[PDB]
Amino acid sequence: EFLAKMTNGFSGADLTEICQRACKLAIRESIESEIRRERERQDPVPEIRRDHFEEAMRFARRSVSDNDIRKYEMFAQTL
Amino acid sequence: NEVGYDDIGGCRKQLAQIKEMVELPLRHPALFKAIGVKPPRGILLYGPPGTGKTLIARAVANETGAFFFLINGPEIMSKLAGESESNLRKAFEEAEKNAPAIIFIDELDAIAPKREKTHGEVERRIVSQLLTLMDGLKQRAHVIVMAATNRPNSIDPALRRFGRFDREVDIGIPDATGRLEILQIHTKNMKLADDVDLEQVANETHGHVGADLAALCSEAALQAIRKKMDLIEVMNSLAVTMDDFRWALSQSNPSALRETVVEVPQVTWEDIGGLEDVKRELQELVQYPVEHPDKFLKFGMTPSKGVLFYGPPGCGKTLLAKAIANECQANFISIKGPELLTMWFGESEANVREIFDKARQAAPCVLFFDELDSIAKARGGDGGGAADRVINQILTEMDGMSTKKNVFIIGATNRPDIIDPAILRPGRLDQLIYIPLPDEKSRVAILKANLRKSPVAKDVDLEFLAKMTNGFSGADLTEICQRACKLAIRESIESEIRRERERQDPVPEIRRDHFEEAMRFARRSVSDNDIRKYEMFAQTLQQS
Amino acid sequence: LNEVGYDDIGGCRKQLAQIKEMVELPLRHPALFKAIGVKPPRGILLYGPPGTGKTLIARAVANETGAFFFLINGPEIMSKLAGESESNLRKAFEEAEKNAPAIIFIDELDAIAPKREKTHGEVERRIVSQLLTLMDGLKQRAHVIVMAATNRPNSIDPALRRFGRFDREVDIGIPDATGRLEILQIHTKNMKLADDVDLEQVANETHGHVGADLAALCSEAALQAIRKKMDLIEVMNSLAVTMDDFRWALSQSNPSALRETVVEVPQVTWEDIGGLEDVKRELQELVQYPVEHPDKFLKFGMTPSKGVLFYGPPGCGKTLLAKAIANECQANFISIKGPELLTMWFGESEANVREIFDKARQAAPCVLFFDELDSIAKARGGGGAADRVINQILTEMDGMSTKKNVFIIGATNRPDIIDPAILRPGRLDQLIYIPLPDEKSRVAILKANLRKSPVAKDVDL
Ligand SMILES: Nc1ncnc2c1ncn2[C@@H]1O[C@H](COP(=O)(O)OP(=O)(O)O)[C@@H](O)[C@H]1O
Ligand SMILES: Nc1ncnc2c1ncn2[C@@H]1O[C@H](COP(=O)(O)OP(=O)(O)O)[C@@H](O)[C@H]1O
Ligand SMILES: Nc1ncnc2c1ncn2[C@@H]1O[C@H](COP(=O)(O)OP(=O)(O)O)[C@@H](O)[C@H]1O
Ligand SMILES: Nc1ncnc2c1ncn2[C@@H]1O[C@H](COP(=O)(O)OP(=O)(O)O)[C@@H](O)[C@H]1O
Ligand code: BEF
Ligand code: BEF
Ligand code: BEF
Ligand code: BEF
Ligand SMILES: [Mg+2]
Ligand SMILES: [Mg+2]
Ligand SMILES: [Mg+2]
Repeated sequence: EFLAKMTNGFSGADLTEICQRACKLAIRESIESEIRRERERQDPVPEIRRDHFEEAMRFARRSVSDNDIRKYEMFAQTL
Repeated sequence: NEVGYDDIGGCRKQLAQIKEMVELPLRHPALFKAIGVKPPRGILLYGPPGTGKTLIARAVANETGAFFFLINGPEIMSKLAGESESNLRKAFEEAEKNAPAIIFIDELDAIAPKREKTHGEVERRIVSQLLTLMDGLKQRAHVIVMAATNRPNSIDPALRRFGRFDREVDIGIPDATGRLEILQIHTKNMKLADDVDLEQVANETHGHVGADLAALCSEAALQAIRKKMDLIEVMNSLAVTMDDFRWALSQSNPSALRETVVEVPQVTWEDIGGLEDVKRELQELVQYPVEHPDKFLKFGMTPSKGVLFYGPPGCGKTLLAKAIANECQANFISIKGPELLTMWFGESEANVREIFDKARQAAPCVLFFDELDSIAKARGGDGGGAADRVINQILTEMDGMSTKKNVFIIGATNRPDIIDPAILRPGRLDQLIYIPLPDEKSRVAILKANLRKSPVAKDVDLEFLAKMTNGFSGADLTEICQRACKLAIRESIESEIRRERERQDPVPEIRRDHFEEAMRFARRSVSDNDIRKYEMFAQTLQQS
Repeated sequence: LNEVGYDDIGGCRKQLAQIKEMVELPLRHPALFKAIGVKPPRGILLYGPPGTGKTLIARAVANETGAFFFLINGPEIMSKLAGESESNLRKAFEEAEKNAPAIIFIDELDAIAPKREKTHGEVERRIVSQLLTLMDGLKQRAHVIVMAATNRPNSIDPALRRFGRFDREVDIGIPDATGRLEILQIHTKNMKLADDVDLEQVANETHGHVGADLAALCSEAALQAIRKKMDLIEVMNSLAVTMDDFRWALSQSNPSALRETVVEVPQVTWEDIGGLEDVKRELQELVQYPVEHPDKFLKFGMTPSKGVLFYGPPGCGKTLLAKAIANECQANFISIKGPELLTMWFGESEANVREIFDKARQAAPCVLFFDELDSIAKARGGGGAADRVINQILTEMDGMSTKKNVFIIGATNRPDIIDPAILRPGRLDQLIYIPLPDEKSRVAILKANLRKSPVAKDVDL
């Protein structure tokens, strides 16, 4: 709910991209932990984390701009 | 050298289907008689070229106890009028009379051109005769007809409907396990070595189709033989090792991509200075999807696939592309901007379709759509009304009614503002990577990498050069180094010619005077206004 | 005595070794292959630019290999009757396999294998399907090797190009200096030429030739030598081709590839240009060092620069320098005016640009001269044909290519219009400025322009 409230101009594609980026960050952390564990030898992160979501929010972006979306409103107004 | 079901691998479901179909009715029709419904009596094998269709056909023919009849597609018709139909009738009647036999037609797309586009009356008559013979009155009893074709689309729907060719077994490309099994099958008959990693070879091999695995094995054997060229007690010790396996693997490319293979210069990640973030992101993006699919499946969402590079000209977009091509574990396809456009109507869309189909077939592949500016304008006095159609084709192919197994799209451009907003939408080109002009550390690294293999005197001050040059770019630094090298070579040539003339290694390393002279007239490549435009475009998106 | 042999092939060692390793060993002694276990390749395809020697290699292999040989001209299997082409092809293959472990050679198979998909007819489709099924299928091969030869292999079916039918596609590329020297030595084995000729030098000057043009040069030199004795035409035993004859033949001859782009050029030497000594020297170094001393560049481990741009007020010596280079430069020259490569058809302009650049790099080392660069490469901002062509030029000039050697010389007098992308270092790095003459430059140009003319001594320059 907080993420949705903060994001205003985003769209479903942007939200899906944020989720995918969070997943990629989680996988990167997991694989780094596993490789370090193996190296020291010779599921640390079972769930996506608030820090991962924070990074995704940090470097997410908006798909379309208000100036661009105005065109659809104008077309609807025309009819 | 008999070939049987033990000589085929990488196709379990399809092989099981064909096996049960060809055995159950033959081994005992009592069960099917008790059930009441007769089993199917027709199958069509379709797939990309060189997947194993003919191998399956010949294995079934040589292993089944029932009589087998073979009919090459372009073999029935003869000079005499009304002879192809007679030949077909004679073949079918002889086969059915002989025994509960099996008919195999190879490349029937040459004899069934859809019955609509064909012009010659012979083709229409033969296809109609085949249809009538397959489906008529009291036609067949205890006979199964096979098929094998590369283009199932160009077949008659009347022939493809149930009762003539009802089931279409898909013999597709294998996976890692399939490639491992195929390699085991091919290498079993030969004494390879005491130290081989077939699992590693299968992992490395990505877009091959079994026939290419056989080609790789043959190339490895040839390299092993040539390793004894000087020697040629040898045949006994002949073997193939990891060395020639790796050599053949490096030289091997999938048969599908033989059409669009172009040599590219060799470059390695150490050749690029700075851009640590971009390098790490590209490496992770191209590695994780094809390295740890289990984690992606467990988390439950497919990862990003597209990436776009936008920045001032002379930052290293093409250099990163070359590095990816040289040091990627996935097949690389290079396509220029307007290479897919032709004057004919719709042939540009046909080329786009076939290139994306090739990429999907050879997946995992990385597509480098260089000059997206040229490829796709924003939208639309149209110039032939084809740019819009091509752009729509690209959009729908990239994100439409498809699974999108594994195909990464990379775009390099320097005018992002003339790109259609749809392309930038997440899910197509979600990753917008910005490559700024190098800073002090980046310039130092770029110069050091550029001068990696060259005789350079110690008096040089790379830090001093980096501090002196502020707005320069990688291209500018490369040009400065090239100027220095040319001045050194000119000095060497003049000294050598003077010394030879006087008679009838003066300079072993480029020197500080050479660098000073070269830098005397260095010029910037990208203007303040252009860099400001790029930064503004970056800001309008970051602020979003 | 005139039969071509393996020694008759020159300028191709790696390709010849690749051909032999799979043509001779299986027929020489297959014991090693049997011991290894895996069968060797049984199909090869020769592809390269026209007139490289692929047909000569095929002829030598046919005339040297002991095993039975069979040949099939491509556009010759077809017959007027219906289905007769497949009958002929099947009979040829059957008799070839029955006779012995023979060799089948198909010449220009691209005329009988039209990709099976883009073709709209039916006879060609049936023929290609027959060929596919005949080479690959049940009862595949009785130890029979197939060969092919096409100048352009792209227009061939991918199924044909797949392993098992045509697996090894040896590329017979353009020769080098040593290859040209070997070709000249091979061709000049039946001439009482002289005791003073140095074929190495002639090979050095000969740059873009592809062997067939070397043969043409030798024939032209022989014709010149025989014509030189027209007055006397004791003569039969005195015939001989001299270094002067070779010089004349070399001066007259031009590479076959650049034949389509041959244009007359006025003869102007360096002395005809007044002043601009620094520009002349810099350009000479730029165009000479990469081709003259590549060893030093390799030692220094850096590729040389390949771009220069001429910009200045009209009437200063830009096109004059271009003419001087086209006349007195060792490398091949290609002159293209600005809008020559533009056509109304959709994409044909890009096709023309790609064709020209491919031809230039293929015939390298050559210097490509662009005139009205501001006209060809407009800034960025009728269907965007200008944008598409500029993008094509940029990408094919600095894309995923080896960029062997093509020097681009730019001439224009409106530099501001040209977009910054072209002027980036690495494409047209050198920005040479040609200003209006000073007093000394004016005196020098006057002297050069009055070099050959009757002028009274009273004239003061
Ligand atoms: N599943 C497989 N297992 C083992 N070898 C295979 C397999 N698929 C293909 N091959 C090898 O590659 C070749 C390609 O299959 P092939 O029967 O020629 O198919 P096609 O009829 O499409 O040309 C086979 O002849 C065989 O040598
Ligand atoms: N980071 C870098 N490190 C080393 N050389 C670089 C770097 N960036 C650019 N260069 C040099 O500048 C050239 C131009 O960069 P490139 O990737 O070709 O960009 P573009 O495709 O926009 O022309 C490169 O080919 C390379 O020679
Ligand atoms: N590598 C070569 N060595 C010697 N002579 C050559 C070579 N390449 C070409 N030639 C000469 O030039 C001719 C043209 O080459 P050729 O084999 O006919 O090629 P193509 O059939 O593609 O035109 C040859 O017949 C031969 O006389
Ligand atoms: N420095 C010069 N030396 C000799 N002739 C010159 C010189 N500058 C100009 N000319 C003469 O004037 C003409 C115009 O110069 P040119 O290089 O052709 O410029 P442009 O191509 O812009 O018209 C030359 O073709 C030549 O006839
Ligand atoms: F290449 Be096969 F005939 F599918
Ligand atoms: F010069 Be690059 F292609 F931006
Ligand atoms: F001109 Be050749 F036949 F390649
Ligand atoms: F007058 Be020139 F062609 F600049
Ligand atoms: Mg087949
Ligand atoms: Mg580029
Ligand atoms: Mg020929």
